[PDB]
Amino acid sequence: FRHDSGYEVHHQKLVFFAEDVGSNKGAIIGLMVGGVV
Amino acid sequence: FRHDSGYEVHHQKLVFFAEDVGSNKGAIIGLMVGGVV
Amino acid sequence: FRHDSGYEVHHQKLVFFAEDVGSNKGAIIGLMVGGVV
Amino acid sequence: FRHDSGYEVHHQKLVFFAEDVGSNKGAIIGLMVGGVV
Amino acid sequence: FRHDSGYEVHHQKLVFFAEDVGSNKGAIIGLMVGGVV
Amino acid sequence: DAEFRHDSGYEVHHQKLVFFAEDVGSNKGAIIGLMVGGVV
Amino acid sequence: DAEFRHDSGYEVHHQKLVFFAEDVGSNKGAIIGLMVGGVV
Amino acid sequence: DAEFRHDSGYEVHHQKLVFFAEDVGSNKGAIIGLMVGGVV
Amino acid sequence: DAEFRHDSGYEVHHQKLVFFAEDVGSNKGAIIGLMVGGVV
Amino acid sequence: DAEFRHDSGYEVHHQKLVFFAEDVGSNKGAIIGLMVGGVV
Repeated sequence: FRHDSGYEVHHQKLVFFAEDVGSNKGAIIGLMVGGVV
Repeated sequence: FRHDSGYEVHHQKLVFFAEDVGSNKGAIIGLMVGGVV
Repeated sequence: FRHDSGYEVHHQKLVFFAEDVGSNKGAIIGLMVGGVV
Repeated sequence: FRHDSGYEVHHQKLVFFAEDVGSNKGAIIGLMVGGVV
Repeated sequence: FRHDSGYEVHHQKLVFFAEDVGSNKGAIIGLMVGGVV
Repeated sequence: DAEFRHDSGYEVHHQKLVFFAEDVGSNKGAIIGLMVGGVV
Repeated sequence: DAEFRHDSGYEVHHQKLVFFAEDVGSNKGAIIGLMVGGVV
Repeated sequence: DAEFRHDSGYEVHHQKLVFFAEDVGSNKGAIIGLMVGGVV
Repeated sequence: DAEFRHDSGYEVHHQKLVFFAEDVGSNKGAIIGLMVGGVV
Repeated sequence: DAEFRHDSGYEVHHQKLVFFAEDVGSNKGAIIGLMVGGVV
């Protein structure tokens, strides 16, 4: 009985919370997985 | 009985909290996974 | 019975909290995983 | 019974708290995992 | 029964707290894991 | 790792409550929104 | 690692409560929003 | 590592409460928002 | 390492409370927001 | 290392409270926001 697995990445938990009450703000990003702008 | 796994990264917990009451702010990022701008 | 795993990184807990009441601030970042700007 | 693991990094706990009431501040960073700017 | 692990870094606890009431401050960093600027 | 959390607003491992109410008296008048184990 | 947290607003390992109420008296009048184990 | 935290607003390992209330008297009048184990 | 923290606002390993209330008297009048183990 | 912290606002290893209240007297009038083990 061998698992025999060269790379294991069992879990990850990522929580992003962004809140903006912001006004009159302009910004170019190319990519935002989670962005508030 | 052998697990036999060359790389193991069992867990990670990442929590990002961003709050902005900010106004009149402009900024270019190329990438923000979690950004408030 | 052998686990036999060359690299082990069992856990990590990262908590980032950013709050900005800030106004009239402009800044270029290329990447912010968690940013408030 | 042998664990047999060449590198072990069992845990880490990182907590970053940034609060800014700051205004009229502009700064270029290239990367901020946790930044307030 | 042998653990047999060449490098062990069992734990670390890092807490960073940054608060800025600061205004009219501009600064370039390239990287801030935790920065307030 | 194993993390066990128990939250109880109120927990009792063991409890005994005894309430005894005797009324010997005619003509009491009362208004009660909620009476538990209550004698007028 | 194993982390155990118990939170209880109120915990009792063991409790005994005894309430005895005797009324010997005619003509009392009362208004009670909530009466538990209560004698008028 | 193993971390154990117990938080209890109120904890009792053991408690005994005895409340005895006797009324010998006619014509008392009362208003009580909450009466527990209470005799008018 | 093992870290044990107990926080209790109020802890009692053992407690005995005895409250005795006797009223011998007609015509008392009272307003009580909360009466526990209370005799008018 | 092992670190043990107990915090209790109030701790009692053992306590006995006895309250005795006798009223022999007609016509007392009172207003009490909270009466515990109290005789009017």
